Amino acid sequence: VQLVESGGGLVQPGGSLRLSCAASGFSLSTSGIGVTWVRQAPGKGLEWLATIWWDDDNRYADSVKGRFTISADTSKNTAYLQMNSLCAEDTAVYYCAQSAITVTDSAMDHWGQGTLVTVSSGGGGSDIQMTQSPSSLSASVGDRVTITCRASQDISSYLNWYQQKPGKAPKLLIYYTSSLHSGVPSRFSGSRDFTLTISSLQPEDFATYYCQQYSKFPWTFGQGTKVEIK
Amino acid sequence: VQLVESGGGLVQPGGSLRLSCAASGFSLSTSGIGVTWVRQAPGKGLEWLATIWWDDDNRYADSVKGRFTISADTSKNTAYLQMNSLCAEDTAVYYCAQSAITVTDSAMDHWGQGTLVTVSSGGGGSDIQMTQSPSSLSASVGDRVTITCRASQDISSYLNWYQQKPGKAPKLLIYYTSSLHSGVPSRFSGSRDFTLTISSLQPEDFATYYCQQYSKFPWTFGQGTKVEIK
Repeated sequence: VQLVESGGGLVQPGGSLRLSCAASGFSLSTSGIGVTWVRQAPGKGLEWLATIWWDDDNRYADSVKGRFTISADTSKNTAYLQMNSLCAEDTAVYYCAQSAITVTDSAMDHWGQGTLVTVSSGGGGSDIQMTQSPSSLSASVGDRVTITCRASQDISSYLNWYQQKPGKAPKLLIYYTSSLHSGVPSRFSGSRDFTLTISSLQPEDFATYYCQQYSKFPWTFGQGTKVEIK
Repeated sequence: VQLVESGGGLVQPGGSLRLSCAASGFSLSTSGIGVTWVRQAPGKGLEWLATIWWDDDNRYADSVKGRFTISADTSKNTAYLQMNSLCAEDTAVYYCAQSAITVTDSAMDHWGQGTLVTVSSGGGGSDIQMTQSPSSLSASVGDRVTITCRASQDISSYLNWYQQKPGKAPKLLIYYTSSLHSGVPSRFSGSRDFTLTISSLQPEDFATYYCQQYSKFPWTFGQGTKVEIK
């Protein structure tokens, strides 16, 4: 009694794929028998996706409802996971498993060996990672604040600074490392490793600040720096 | 000069949506002018999605290639993000922003206020969370090991224990809290809060162990417990 899996590989976002789970040793038509699909993201745990029973009863995980369908072909004694509208979050090793609902026993057994599905459209080159320091900081009105940002590559001076108040859209503070956006108070200044400096903190300046490189696409942001009251 | 945003809301996985960015104060046909879409997952930072320039030049983030398209209608002076094949990972507040490539200046300015897009098909009820303890542990051959698992609700005794060696499929150890799977050594035992006990660790027992409830759908797993050598 075993399940032979087939399919998978690399596929673009929005693409489609089908995985097969060939049942050996038993029959999917048998009463009590179900087939279940489980997936495991790289370096992560297990996540149940769908279960199909002998009586057409089916159950889906919320995140795959409307995207994945589960089925079984009797003539080939094979179970299928039809995966459409694929997204990066679907990158994982996908397992099929045999269920048996034959009053208190329902467990996944005789798993398939699993096959990786990777959803991507990019190359092997890394994107420029931006790191902000610190992630958080405390200050009082009138304080001097300095926030730093660092690029994983030489981005020259193509770096912007944004400010975001809670629940509001971001606002451009400084462009090209040091050029102050017109209408932004001159207490904000940018320098270069990159630093945003507030010379004397004001009540309206408590917010999250972001750096952003435009040296290359994709444009990337730092993780943000929240400046909070004391 | 401002950008008026419209659209968003709740939509099922695999569904489609369109966001509008109405340009006020300037014209998208102007040379040097671009429109950019940025999104911010709840409690997370900013992520660039796509940029459309006056000369039809376009650039996409890798994870939305093949799913999202960016465009602009001149007669309505509006920019559009056509979002198809939507996934849970697309839940975020989506911003449009005005780009200006008019030799070293390219920054997002005059952002729209943003609108939430949530991709979901479920209800307000929480799924049963399983917590394993500890996440990791050290031991030597011959040791006694106990691993615990806890359910966020009363799951009665509908709980299974699995074992996963690196690079291999999971294997059922114990079903219905205490029933030892046939062929599994009796040094493995399960009890009930839930505990998996190994009476005397053997070389083949170094692996990751998972609990799993089947009291309710969706079936949920614990985060796993890696048992590693000393």
